[PDB]
Amino acid sequence: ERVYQKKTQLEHILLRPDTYIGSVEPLTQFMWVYDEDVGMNCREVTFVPGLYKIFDEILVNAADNKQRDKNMTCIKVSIDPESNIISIWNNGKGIPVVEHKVEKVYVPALIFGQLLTSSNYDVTGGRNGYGAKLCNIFSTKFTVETACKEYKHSFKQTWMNNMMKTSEAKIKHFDGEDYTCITFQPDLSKFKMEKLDKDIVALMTRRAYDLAGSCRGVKVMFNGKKLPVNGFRSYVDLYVKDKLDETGVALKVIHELANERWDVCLTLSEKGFQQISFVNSIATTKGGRHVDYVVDQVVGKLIEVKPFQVKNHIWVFINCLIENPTFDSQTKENMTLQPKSFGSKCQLSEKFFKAASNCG
Amino acid sequence: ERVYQKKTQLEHILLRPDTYIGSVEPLTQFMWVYDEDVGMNCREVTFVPGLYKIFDEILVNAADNKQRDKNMTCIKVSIDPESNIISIWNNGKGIPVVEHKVEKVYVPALIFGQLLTSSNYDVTGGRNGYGAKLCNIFSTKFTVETACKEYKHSFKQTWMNNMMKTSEAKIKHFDGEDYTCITFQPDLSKFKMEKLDKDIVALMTRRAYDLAGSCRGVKVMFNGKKLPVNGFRSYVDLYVKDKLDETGVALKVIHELANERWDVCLTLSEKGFQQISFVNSIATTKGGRHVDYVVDQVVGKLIEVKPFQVKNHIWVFINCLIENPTFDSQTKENMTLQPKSFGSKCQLSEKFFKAASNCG
Ligand SMILES: Nc1ncnc2c1ncn2[C@@H]1O[C@H](COP(=O)(O)OP(=O)(O)O)[C@@H](O)[C@H]1O
Ligand SMILES: Nc1ncnc2c1ncn2[C@@H]1O[C@H](COP(=O)(O)OP(=O)(O)O)[C@@H](O)[C@H]1O
Ligand SMILES: [Mg+2]
Ligand SMILES: [Mg+2]
Repeated sequence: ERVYQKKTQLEHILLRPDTYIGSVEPLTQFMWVYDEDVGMNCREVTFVPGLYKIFDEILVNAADNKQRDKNMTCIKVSIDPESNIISIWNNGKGIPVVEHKVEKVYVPALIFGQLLTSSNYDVTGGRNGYGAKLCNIFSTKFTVETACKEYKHSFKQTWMNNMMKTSEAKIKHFDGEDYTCITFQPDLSKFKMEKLDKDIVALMTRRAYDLAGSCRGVKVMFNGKKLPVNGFRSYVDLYVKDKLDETGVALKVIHELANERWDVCLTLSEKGFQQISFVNSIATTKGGRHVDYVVDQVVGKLIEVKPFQVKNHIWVFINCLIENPTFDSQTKENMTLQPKSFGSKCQLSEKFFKAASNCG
Repeated sequence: ERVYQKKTQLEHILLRPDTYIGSVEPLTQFMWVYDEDVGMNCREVTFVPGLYKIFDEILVNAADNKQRDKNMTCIKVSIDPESNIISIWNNGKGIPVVEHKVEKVYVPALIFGQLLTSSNYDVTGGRNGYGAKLCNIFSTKFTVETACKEYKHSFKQTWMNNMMKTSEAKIKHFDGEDYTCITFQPDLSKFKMEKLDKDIVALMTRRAYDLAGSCRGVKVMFNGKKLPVNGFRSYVDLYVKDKLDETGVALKVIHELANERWDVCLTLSEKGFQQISFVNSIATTKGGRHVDYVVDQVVGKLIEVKPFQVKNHIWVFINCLIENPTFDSQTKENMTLQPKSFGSKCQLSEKFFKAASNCG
């Protein structure tokens, strides 16, 4: 009665945040971040993993639209801590503003407003069709505007109090250029925070750079300002800038775009195996089977001393594209799909291995 | 239309197994297992993490009933690979066989047959109210019998084809002793297996010992046979049996039951920091904040050489009880709750630290 209960999905996510967005409790560790005044750096940061995940969900959704429509050119990220607002703007193709014939609602409502809703069910980050709704549910306020020329209409609706309230949809006729814009005020009470502080903002800032880094052919703007990153190699520069090798010489980097789904720089490590890596624009900070795949080859080749001893002098950077990825966790820092399932190959030329001989 | 879709919860779990039970793909690593002929040993094992999780769900549910009713004395685990059947029997209090007034179904149906159903919503392993249903959904066949004297009835129902079919409930009047018995034939096609092989059976076998180890005041029988484990210390013996120290002498173990929720043995390690540990009878093989809590103290004390250097000569075994645990993953190998949230303290006497001086 009171003992034996059944929860709604909504009620349940609220009852079991952990289970959906990750820990809603503080976690302190060394992380790569973009601080305002220093830029890219590795330091002890303290933040709530579940806060990072509602943001990264929305930012990855923009990234995915580029794989959906390659005519997409730009993403604007804006973070206003004092007002507690975050907004993510992309162009290319919007979301059809049309009544969905089966579910009898406008498609943007359906996919931002109801659970288990995705265009990716039947090489995005998106797959499970929670994500947007999770952000919505962990926001005091959550606004969707989208406009799709092909369907001749623009859409705008606002949800409130963790997706429990909602304005009706504002629907107008539209012939402009497509955009989707997601604006949310996360619910800081659920993460036990006053404000978005230096630590979460520097992490969030790092994801916009990551996206410049990860997402081919898309300008990224942070707070109205273009990010000077064009190419994976220039993103990697952010990290290797004023790194020293053993002889007080700055690090050589080796680049090879192996094909459109594998993009790889390599260099020396002087504090053991490290890795920066992305699958479908998602920062796999713990790593994955995609990292293992690649490293294998390299260790494999280099040797021509056990493998593991060489892993300790490598710093690998991978931007890759994988069909239907899986992960250890809800914050996805490690990616668990098998190589025989990735849907593409990484084959690195001799040139790369030979260039690679010639740093430490 | 075809593009923008909404899945049922059922459809979705089937569509996204990974997301619920973990990888449904082979994973190979060194693991602790009970092989038939050697007993407890650490070796490269290959198995499907999602197979282990439907089993461990049911076996943990029995363990939890002991915290629900301490008059529970016994759990029978039976694994029949040739027939593809597994059955888990416990006594103590059954499940009320009564129509649930709100949901208008017998309670056992509701809690084994519908999702987001739990008696733990408002110090079990159970919390999220998926688990049983997940097992049901990854079984070609799944049978529940329960009997609760207080409600004057016994219950029996069978589900089939991943919880898509079901006999009506067999309901009879009952005045005997309470039992709950869960019998399932996992769906091997979803894990891409022919049979349950040596590797999954030795893992499953190890969990029954773990339960003898973890679960105070409950006999455990594997395949009709009592397990000679009474006490945490005797379980620990399984691992330290014919271990050597540095001078070819078998390992000393130090025991302290700090209180009813912390139970701790310690010894030497000669292949670096290791840990065997349980929260609410769940094998946290990766570890957790509960492991960190304890180790802290010990390192802390011992020193009276950096902390980390001592971690490399410890082998810690923890059986603990935690209020409302969280985990990195769906297979729960690491547990993520903060110490200030555990709901109890571990304070170890001087005797323990002083005894602990006197091995390596
Ligand atoms: N920025 C965006 N541009 C276009 N469509 C989007 C965008 N964000 C979300 N969507 C659509 O709404 C759906 C729901 O997003 P989400 O909840 O993340 O599901 P998924 O895990 O499939 O990404 C997506 O599958 C996608 O079709
Ligand atoms: N062996 C058992 N004995 C008694 N009740 C059980 C048993 N197994 C499951 N139940 C009940 O059915 C519910 C559903 O089990 P499960 O799906 O694991 O939910 P939970 O995560 O709460 O354990 C449990 O909350 C518990 O109340
Ligand atoms: Mg998404
Ligand atoms: Mg359970």
